[PDB]
Amino acid sequence: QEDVVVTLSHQGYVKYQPLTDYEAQEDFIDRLLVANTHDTILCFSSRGRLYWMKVYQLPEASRGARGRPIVNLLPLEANERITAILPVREYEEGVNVFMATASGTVKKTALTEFSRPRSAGIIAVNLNDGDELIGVDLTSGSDEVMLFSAAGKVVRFKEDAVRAMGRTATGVRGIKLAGDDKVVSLIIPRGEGAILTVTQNGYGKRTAADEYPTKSRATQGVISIKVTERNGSVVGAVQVDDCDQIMMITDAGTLVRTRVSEISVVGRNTQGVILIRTAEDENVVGLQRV
Repeated sequence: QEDVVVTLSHQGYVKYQPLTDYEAQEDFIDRLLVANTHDTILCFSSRGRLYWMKVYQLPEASRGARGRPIVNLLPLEANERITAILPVREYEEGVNVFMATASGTVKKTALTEFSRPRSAGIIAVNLNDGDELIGVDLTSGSDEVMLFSAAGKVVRFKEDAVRAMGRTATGVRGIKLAGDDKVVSLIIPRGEGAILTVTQNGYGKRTAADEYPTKSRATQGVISIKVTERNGSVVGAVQVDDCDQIMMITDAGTLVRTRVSEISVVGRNTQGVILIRTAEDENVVGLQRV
């Protein structure tokens, strides 16, 4: 079973809705989740903290309705955004939480290490100044990990390469980042869906997942897309199936939805095609799979 849909918007309004009613009848859905009313959600923030919430503590609101600001439900600091929401019925055994920071560190902790909530939240990974927790997902012990950087680099390695650490551990380096570069996306590749990447000035592309070679961790990585001044930096990458849609938002509030099947499937050593035509000082700031 899975009863309701949890949504967290780009502006930080959170709500839930029974999914039957969610199926029937600016701001975009930044995280979507499916769970029971009495499931727990682990809310991981950009500051590297973790909060526990019962789904029923969220507002039940219709799909037109706005929801409640999550800053009013969690003890969030200034500019502390929710970067992951993970649903847990039972802290399933043999399942890992994998985390990735902008500075290229990664961390793997068993799900069960989070079975004891603290209402003030905990530190899920200690961060330095300016470093951010940019990705969290669940792995099974036998998954691969892909880290995507702003400069068009990607590293792909088996999750075995990261020793399962304790809840307090500081984490190891997942990718070697040159100079200004930062990790922007984490992907646990599953299935045959292609990798879609988009840049700041609206270029992007699909590349078959099997064309991303499995390297070792803590290397410099290979190229995922050629980043130029025309291109702009990589904003994000997601795995999509051919019937999926993506949504992109610029810092000018322009929202574009696009069916993935219309985006060309090319190699890693390209600049991409235009997915959204940005103005001169407009930059893509958000990518999300629908």
